[PDB]
Amino acid sequence: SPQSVRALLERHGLGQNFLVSEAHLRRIVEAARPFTGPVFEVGPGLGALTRALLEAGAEVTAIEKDLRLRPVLEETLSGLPVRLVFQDALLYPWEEVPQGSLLVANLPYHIATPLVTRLLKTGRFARLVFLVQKEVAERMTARPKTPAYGVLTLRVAHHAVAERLFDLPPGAFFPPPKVWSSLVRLTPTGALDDPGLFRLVEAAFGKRRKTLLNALAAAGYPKARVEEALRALGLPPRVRAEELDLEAFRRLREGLEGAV
Repeated sequence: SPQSVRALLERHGLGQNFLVSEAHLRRIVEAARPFTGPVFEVGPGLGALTRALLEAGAEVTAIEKDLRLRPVLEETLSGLPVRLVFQDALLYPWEEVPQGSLLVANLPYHIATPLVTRLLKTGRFARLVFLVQKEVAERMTARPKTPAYGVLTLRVAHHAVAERLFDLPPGAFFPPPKVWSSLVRLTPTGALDDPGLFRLVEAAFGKRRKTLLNALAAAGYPKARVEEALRALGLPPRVRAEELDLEAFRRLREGLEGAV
């Protein structure tokens, strides 16, 4: 099986960490069920997760930037009808997928946050299940008042219910990577962007060493108006941004309406 991987590669001529362990595949696919809409996978690689998905009866469009893997993917998915697209993941037209679609994917570190933020803002998906480097998972699912908490945690919570389901070790892949990976499931609520809310949240976390009062003041918020907003909401004068959950940021936004 690691030899089978190596032979496959050598057969076709061939830089990445391919997700390969059949046992871990079960759980990702299970995590994605039910398949109530079509499924989009980024980075099929050798096609191992694509295979498990197709055999589970998902209808899969797999989007692969490396055309050199087309023969590989053809060989590995034979018997299974799939749509293969060769395109950069962030340039694929995500705003055009069927409403109700799912993402199920092993995501490269560099693409994961931009791609998930983009998909959440479309408001178009039923469910996003993906593997990501653990530290990216912790931000997406962080608790207030921990170092992984920040804008990204609040972006995800605004759009979706977020779960970190389990970690996967390097032996899940070949070659094995030098990081822990995590399987995240996000379940969109149907909430779309709130650009005004996210201007406030970005400013709040802008000056990470200050009270929220003084970080907002440094972003241009009129200072006495912020002291008033915080005290009417019953917050400590010296409260920090990482202490506010999404509800508190909403209530703060309403109290600062027009500030601007």
